[PDB]
Amino acid sequence: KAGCPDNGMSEEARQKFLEMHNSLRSSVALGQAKDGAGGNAPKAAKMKTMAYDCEVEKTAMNNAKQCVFKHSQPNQRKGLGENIFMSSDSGMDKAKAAEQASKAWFGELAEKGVGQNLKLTGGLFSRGVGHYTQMVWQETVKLGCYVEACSNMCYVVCQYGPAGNMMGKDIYEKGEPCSKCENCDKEKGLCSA
Ligand SMILES: [Cu+2]
Repeated sequence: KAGCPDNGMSEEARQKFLEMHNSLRSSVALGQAKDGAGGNAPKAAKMKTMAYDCEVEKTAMNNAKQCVFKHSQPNQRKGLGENIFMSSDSGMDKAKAAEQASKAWFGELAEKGVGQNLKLTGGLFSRGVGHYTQMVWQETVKLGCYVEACSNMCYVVCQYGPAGNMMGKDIYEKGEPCSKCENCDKEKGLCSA
């Protein structure tokens, strides 16, 4: 989503990654996202808009290029969170891969459930909802992803600027959409500043 190298990642997939993230973040912020723990996830008072970041993309790429389904080590993605995903459809369209990965990550909310308490306790963390929580981490505002076709898998890595999943921190501040920021549409619920 703008001015990134012609590095095997397409502008279509980039757009898809960003759009899924913002959409899903919006749906959560509006109180519209189904929580398998019951009801909908709580409204967010200042859910931030994400922007696509080519520099973040390039560190995600170093992971994706290796074609081993593995979480990179922290110093390989200095100060950035990370989500990973794989499909057996090796030659999958990259925008399609972007959509499937985003849904799989975000799917942890409806399936495993989170609940009304958004403090990231060790207990919540080890429940396996960590791809979701990074997707909707209020303070995370940069996204960079890479989709690599490998021998026997389509391998997808997203990295997240300001890292999320800090233990003890709230995934996001609860409250009515936009109540805690200026540049925000109450029908959308995403803050741009
Ligand atoms: Cu993971």
